Amino acid sequence: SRYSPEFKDPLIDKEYYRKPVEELTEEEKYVRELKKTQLIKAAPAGKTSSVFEDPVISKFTNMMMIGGNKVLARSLMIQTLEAVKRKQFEKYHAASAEEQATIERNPYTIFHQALKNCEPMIGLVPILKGGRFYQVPVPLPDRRRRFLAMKWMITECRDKKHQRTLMPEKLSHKLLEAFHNQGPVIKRKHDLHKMAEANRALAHYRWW
RNA sequence: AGUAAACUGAGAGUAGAGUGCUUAGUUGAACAGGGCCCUGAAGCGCGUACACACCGCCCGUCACCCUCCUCAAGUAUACUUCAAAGG
Ligand SMILES: [K+]
Ligand SMILES: [Mg+2]
Repeated sequence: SRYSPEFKDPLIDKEYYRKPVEELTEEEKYVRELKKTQLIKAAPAGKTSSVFEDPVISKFTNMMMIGGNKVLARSLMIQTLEAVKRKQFEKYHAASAEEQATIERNPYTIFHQALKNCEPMIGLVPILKGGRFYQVPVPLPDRRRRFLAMKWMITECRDKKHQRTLMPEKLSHKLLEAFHNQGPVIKRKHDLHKMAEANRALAHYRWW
């Protein structure tokens, strides 16, 4: 790293800095006075103070990026969000008043809940015992659960089954299925859970 | 981590010649959390028939061979004893 270890990570929250001083705890006050004496890294070119900034979508965009082409990756993301919004508006317009209440038209809400539905609660770790590898059910950390949901979604959309279907069309369709607890990505989560339940007796092989 | 990845120039050398080499720049990620289970390191121990130093050393049969010895049906040769006796 070109930054020395002293450099601290920039905090980019408008509301944090505007917080009234009176509400600050004694520890919080110390943290603020200390920061004034500390070197800070230049803010990266990705995250900003914009009210429209979504960290999860930014991470998903980077996972889609190929060869540093963030412009193309970002184009695919915004096309997907627009495609989802247009599909829900069509479904909303063709629905009855009672049905219209239950139709979600916010693409960010759909994107967040579709990925949450794909997150696996339990994982499998290969453990070598007596020269034989065993798939052992293990608890997954929160970061790994979220990462796996995104990787499965992107891997599914990149699968060759989809013939001459552009990514925004494929991704929007898959996100809407997962939002409704359907589709192959949800099936991949269920398979992992079923495999871990079958191997529940091997859980003792784990030593942590 | 301006790393990987992708993309774009230049240079060395030739008369000419590389999909090679050297080098400048552009866009620009993901994971970094657990573990000692597998490999390896350090500290402190233990063991050791190794010192060419475990790619070490080393045991037995089988095969092949030289010397010596033992057992052994017979057969052959030499050697010891008889009188230190009795009628
Ligand atoms: K031998
Ligand atoms: Mg050996």
